[PDB]
Amino acid sequence: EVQLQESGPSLVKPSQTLSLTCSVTGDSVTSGYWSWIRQFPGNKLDYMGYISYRGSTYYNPSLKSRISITRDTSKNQVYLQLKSVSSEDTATYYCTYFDSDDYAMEYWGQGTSVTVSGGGSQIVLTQSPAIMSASPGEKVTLTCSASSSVSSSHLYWYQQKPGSSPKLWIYSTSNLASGVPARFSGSGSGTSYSLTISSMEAEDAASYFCHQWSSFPFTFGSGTKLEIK
Ligand SMILES: CN[C@@H](C)Cc1ccccc1
Repeated sequence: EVQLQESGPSLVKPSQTLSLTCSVTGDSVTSGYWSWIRQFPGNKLDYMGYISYRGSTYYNPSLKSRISITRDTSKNQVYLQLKSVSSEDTATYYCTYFDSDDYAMEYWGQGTSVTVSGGGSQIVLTQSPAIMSASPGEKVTLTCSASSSVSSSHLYWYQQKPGSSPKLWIYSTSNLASGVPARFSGSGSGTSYSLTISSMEAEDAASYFCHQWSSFPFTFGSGTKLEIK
């Protein structure tokens, strides 16, 4: 019901400015946040910042002073500007929409790839093993250990398959999002969380990322790639 689409140059020279546009289409909204999230090669996700429905912004401390997120509401667009890029800014950039009156839904654009030729603190989310293979029919358990405590309402899981964006999979530790087979489950508390498939199917092979938005900047685990034997 909200579609999102990112565009801008696929290549940028060091020290230049990167400018992307997120085109919002679909139903009108009365609240929420448009966030820019990027994914590095090797798949680490990085929360950049948001602009709210009231035009309030939050920027990852790591980017502050380089980043700005703006809106052209007449054009239903949201913009990202990041100045003084380096090869460290090479990634696929996604814009996303979320409304905290509803924890169960989050919308992601298709994502656009960009290649380049503060002071703060963050919760680190650890997912081990990085890669795992299971046979069809096995009960599978993936874990997420947070370096500091996280509210269980704000611990979330995402599935992603090659060539496509992360999809909201579990929200608030244990609730399956729309689209998710009920063979999935999640539990945990404090700094220790797990996702479970009662019975592994071929379609479950994918990367899974955990995510907390209990503390600012929100962070993602580096994922477990789940393969089929
Ligand atoms: C659950 N994923 C979070 C990034 C959604 C979000 C965005 C902005 C503000 C609050 C919450």
